Amino acid sequence: KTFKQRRTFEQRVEDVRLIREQHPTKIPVIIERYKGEKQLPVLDKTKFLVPDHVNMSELIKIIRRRLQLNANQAFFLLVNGHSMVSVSTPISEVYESEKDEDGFLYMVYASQETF
Ligand SMILES: COc1ccccc1-c1nnco1
Ligand SMILES: [Cl-]
Repeated sequence: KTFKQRRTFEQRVEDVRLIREQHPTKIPVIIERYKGEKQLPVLDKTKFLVPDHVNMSELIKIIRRRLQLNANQAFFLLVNGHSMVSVSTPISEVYESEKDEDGFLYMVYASQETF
């Protein structure tokens, strides 16, 4: 079902190196619904190219716009398995510290703060 399940470590590594070559200013982001989630819909896609200058605050707004949420629907975004320490961090900085060994930045969303 999940991205790591669908693609070999070889295939994920090679995709990230191609994005470097073809989208050199973009951060390669996997965004997945929490396997538990009941309230929020699933995204139309899995793999996002995020401009490397937006901070996490702007990425949360983007994703809430992609899910077409409304103001008082709750939405929580884990990065590399854990809560975000701060939303003001530029995604270029977040990438360099939170990226997986395959080169993707992994994110999971829920309506619950308890995942
Ligand atoms: C195979 O090399 C690449 C081609 C494209 C982008 C990155 C790399 C790379 N970086 N570290 C190892 O490979
Ligand atoms: Cl680019």
